[PDB]
Amino acid sequence: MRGSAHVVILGAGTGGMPAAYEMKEALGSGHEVTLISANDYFQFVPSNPWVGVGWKERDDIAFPIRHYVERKGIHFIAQSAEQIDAEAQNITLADGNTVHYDYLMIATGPKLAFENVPGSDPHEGPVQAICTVDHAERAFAEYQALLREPGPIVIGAMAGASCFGPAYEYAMIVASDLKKRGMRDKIPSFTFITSEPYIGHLGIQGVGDSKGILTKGLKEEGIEAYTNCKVTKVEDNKMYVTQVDEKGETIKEMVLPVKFGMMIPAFKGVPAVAGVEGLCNPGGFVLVDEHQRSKKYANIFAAGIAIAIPPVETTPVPTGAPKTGYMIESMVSAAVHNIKADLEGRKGEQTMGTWNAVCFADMGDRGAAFIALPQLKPRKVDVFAYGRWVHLAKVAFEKYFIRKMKMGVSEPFYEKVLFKM
Amino acid sequence: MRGSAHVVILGAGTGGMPAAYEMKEALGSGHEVTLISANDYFQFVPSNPWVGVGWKERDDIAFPIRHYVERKGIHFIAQSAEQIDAEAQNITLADGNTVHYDYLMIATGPKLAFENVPGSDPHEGPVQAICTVDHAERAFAEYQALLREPGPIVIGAMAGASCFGPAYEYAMIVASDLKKRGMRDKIPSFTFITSEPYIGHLGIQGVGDSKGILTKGLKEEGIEAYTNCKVTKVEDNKMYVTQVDEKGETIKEMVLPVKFGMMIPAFKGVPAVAGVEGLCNPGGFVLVDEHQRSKKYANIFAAGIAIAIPPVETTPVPTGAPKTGYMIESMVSAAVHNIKADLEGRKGEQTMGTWNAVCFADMGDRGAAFIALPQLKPRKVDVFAYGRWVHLAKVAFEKYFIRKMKMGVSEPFYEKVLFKM
Ligand SMILES: Cc1cc2nc3c(=O)[nH]c(=O)nc-3n(C[C@H](O)[C@H](O)[C@H](O)COP(=O)(O)OP(=O)(O)OC[C@H]3O[C@@H](n4cnc5c(N)ncnc54)[C@H](O)[C@@H]3O)c2cc1C
Ligand SMILES: Cc1cc2nc3c(=O)[nH]c(=O)nc-3n(C[C@H](O)[C@H](O)[C@H](O)COP(=O)(O)OP(=O)(O)OC[C@H]3O[C@@H](n4cnc5c(N)ncnc54)[C@H](O)[C@@H]3O)c2cc1C
Ligand SMILES: CCCCCCCCCCCCO[C@@H]1O[C@H](CO)[C@@H](O[C@H]2O[C@H](CO)[C@@H](O)[C@H](O)[C@H]2O)[C@H](O)[C@H]1O
Ligand SMILES: CCCCCCCCCCCCO[C@@H]1O[C@H](CO)[C@@H](O[C@H]2O[C@H](CO)[C@@H](O)[C@H](O)[C@H]2O)[C@H](O)[C@H]1O
Ligand SMILES: [S]
Ligand SMILES: [S]
Ligand SMILES: [S]
Ligand SMILES: [S]
Ligand SMILES: [S]
Ligand SMILES: [S]
Ligand SMILES: [S]
Ligand SMILES: [S]
Ligand SMILES: [S]
Ligand SMILES: [S]
Repeated sequence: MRGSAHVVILGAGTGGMPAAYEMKEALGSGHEVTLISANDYFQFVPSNPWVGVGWKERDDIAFPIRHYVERKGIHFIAQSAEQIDAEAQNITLADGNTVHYDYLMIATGPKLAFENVPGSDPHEGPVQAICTVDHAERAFAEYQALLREPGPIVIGAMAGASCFGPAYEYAMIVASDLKKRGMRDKIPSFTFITSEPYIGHLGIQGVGDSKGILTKGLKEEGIEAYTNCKVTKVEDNKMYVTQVDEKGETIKEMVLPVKFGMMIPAFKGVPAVAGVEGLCNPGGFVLVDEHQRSKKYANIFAAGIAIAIPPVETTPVPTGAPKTGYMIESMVSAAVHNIKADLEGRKGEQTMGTWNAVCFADMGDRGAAFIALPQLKPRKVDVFAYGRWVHLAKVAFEKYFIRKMKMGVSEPFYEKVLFKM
Repeated sequence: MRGSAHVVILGAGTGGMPAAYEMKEALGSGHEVTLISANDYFQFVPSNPWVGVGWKERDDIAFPIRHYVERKGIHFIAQSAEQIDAEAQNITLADGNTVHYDYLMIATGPKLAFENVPGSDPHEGPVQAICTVDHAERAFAEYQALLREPGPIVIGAMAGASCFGPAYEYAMIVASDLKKRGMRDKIPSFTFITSEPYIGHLGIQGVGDSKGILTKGLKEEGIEAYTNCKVTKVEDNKMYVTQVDEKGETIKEMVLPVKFGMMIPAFKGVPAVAGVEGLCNPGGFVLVDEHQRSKKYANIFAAGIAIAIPPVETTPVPTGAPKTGYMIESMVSAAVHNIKADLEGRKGEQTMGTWNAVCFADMGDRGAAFIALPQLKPRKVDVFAYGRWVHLAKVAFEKYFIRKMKMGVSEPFYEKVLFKM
């Protein structure tokens, strides 16, 4: 209000949850912090591929938000925003209620654009998805139906996708789970389809020897792999794939039967955010400046997958670069600090810093991880690692992050890196 | 050098010339400022369409650089950079000589991408260009050859172009010049082809009533107009045009004979800059941050058409947004201030400010001008004006800008706006 600003945070995910705590901590008792989110529970997204092969249960990676944020003085509304009026600064919720804000922080993550590919929606076909825990449980269910009645497998990533790690990870743990059940030899074919220009491109033009190691890993497991692919439609339990060459010209078309399938979809901005005029690029991602502030509305900030990051490369089949957890945190921190300063007559000069991608994938007893920065080669850090220690690190970090979402966050969030001192 | 940094400015155009003066002024006698440019003369680019119909002479809009910058202590090298080594911080010139720098400011403007359209190069066909004074003189020459032997005219802008004003302006003054010579009725057809989704889109989704007024202006002059066009090739004195619809689907193909033609080309980054690894987007435009600093090299800055600005809209046929003079100046000012601060232990926090487009077109006794900001609608200023006063303003500003390039620049460059006090 007129002297004690009301700060609304939209989306209680990887960026939104900590943003609510950090926001509340920074603003203190004199300001209202409201967290709005479509679900009443928080999920740890990087654990979803394991849920999708049944190595993890929902109960292990998700929990109810309300008590933990409210014990902190944050108001929680478990409702989806349907409309945003930036002029009037009102948010219309699904139930019709409206919420007013003085500052909006948008952390709504991705809309899964199943509509780019007719038939590709998990509910209308064999092609599943593992990005949300609801979808991963459903993926597991179809996985069990493959066990009872074996048929061809197709795993991969769609045109326009930006999140390739999980596709490779899921392909590997499925192959692995098939072996551990002695069922692997029952599979007619096992294909990996990706829009990447080559295996291990990962949306980032490769990191370390990702090409060689992912290539060998796929061959090792008897998975046939195709790149520069776009799926045009899913129909009659068949995936229609077009493969192009360096200059976008078609070099073949394939029709693949699928009994069990998982393709990572392209991400768009959610409709409520994409619907705000002049706020977003054509993909529905919020245009912001270095400080996380909307270019159009000075009291709207944004962070996480929700924001637009300009492409630095152009591939035969459209692909995007990933937005990963450490960079999301830096964006969150910057947005909070800069809002706090708006409330105190300063201009917040904090930025998210250097673009970077960090990803960790657990395969069982060991994992793979990479770090790349900045976005364009030649990089200052370009490492791809595999080992048992990646597994331990993933396990520890999940445990840590979830504990922090329950206990609360101050916080220069990543001093997990005090394992030096 | 080790304590008195050497600042090189690449490109002596609308942004580069003032950047050299402002740089020298800000750094004083203790630092070396070198200006490198492919031509030994400065040209006033906005005057080129008039040169292309013969209303202006080269001698009126261009002048030799050397004396004016050297009398200011700036070193001038009238040589084109062929290669840039960002690691070693050396620039290789056309003649083989190399120049070392501690800070590089890149202001090289556009490469005219005639190669996007086979046959479209001015030297290999009837399709001319008016972006450089050399090309506009050549355009005028072909214009006189049309006078002696009348045939079809085709004026417009290519796919990927970002500079539409001048196409409309040139079409109008040609029509006008035809009338004043009583030759207008000798023309079989007069076609206007543009990649814009509609007339008066101007790369900026329209400004004021540009649609209605440009539409009417073209009809008024008997010019037939097509939008959503891309020229695929120029061959045998014929332009091959494909017109698409809202979803990129072809709704017709045309083969147009041309006796006289002028299409604005798509712009790319020049090869020396585009060739620096990791410096540029796929178009060869320098990736910079709000402060004009290269994202990859902390001692490389950039300004003007040379820098990359992310798209905010997506059209059926690829088009770009314009980079116009006031915004270029703001970029220049920011880059200079921020370099000066790098030389003094500070961090320069200056930015170019709000995106904006300002364009003035003289038609003879009157002109048209527009101002739009910021880039995305709804805007804070969205005006399209026509009148005799636009003409006077254009004339005055040309006179002013050229005088300033000769006398020198301090300078919060635009206080021409003191016509209020
Ligand atoms: C399968 C998978 C694996 C990943 N693995 C890694 C990894 O290993 N390491 C890493 O660093 N990152 C990884 N990522 C990438 C990234 O870190 C995650 O996607 C992360 O969850 C993104 O955080 P976010 O806050 O932007 O979006 P999210 O975590 O998706 O949060 C968005 C929230 O907004 C809510 N929401 C959506 N629409 C509305 C609405 N209209 N109104 C109200 N609320 C709404 C959603 O319910 C959700 O809670 C992974 C991504 C996925 C999909
Ligand atoms: C026809 C036309 C009309 C325009 N009308 C308007 C208008 O009315 N108002 C407005 O505000 N703007 C207008 N513009 C847009 C814009 O202001 C101009 O294009 C402006 O000149 C851009 O300035 P710049 O410094 O980035 O590039 P330029 O002015 O093109 O300068 C680039 C310089 O770099 C040099 N160079 C190129 N390569 C090398 C190399 N390898 N080594 C060394 N030097 C090199 C070139 O010789 C040139 O001198 C117009 C543009 C054009 C083409
Ligand atoms: C995190 C995002 C990346 C994508 C997600 C995960 C993709 C799946 C990875 C599959 C890799 C499988 O292939 C595996 O690779 C490494 C080679 O580097 C081999 O391992 C080799 O290097 C490792 C160390 O890095 C040594 O400990 C080992 O002694 C050596 O054999 C394994 O013997 C091989 O089995
Ligand atoms: C600067 C970038 C924009 C593109 C470059 C230039 C494009 C060419 C412009 C062609 C316009 C010709 O059409 C011209 O438009 C205006 C209408 O607004 C009319 O003019 C009308 O409005 C003006 C004021 O704005 C009045 O002074 C006038 O009394 C009235 O008739 C002219 O009678 C008409 O002849
Ligand atoms: S999903
Ligand atoms: S990802
Ligand atoms: S990833
Ligand atoms: S973007
Ligand atoms: S690299
Ligand atoms: S040109
Ligand atoms: S332009
Ligand atoms: S323009
Ligand atoms: S860009
Ligand atoms: S607007």
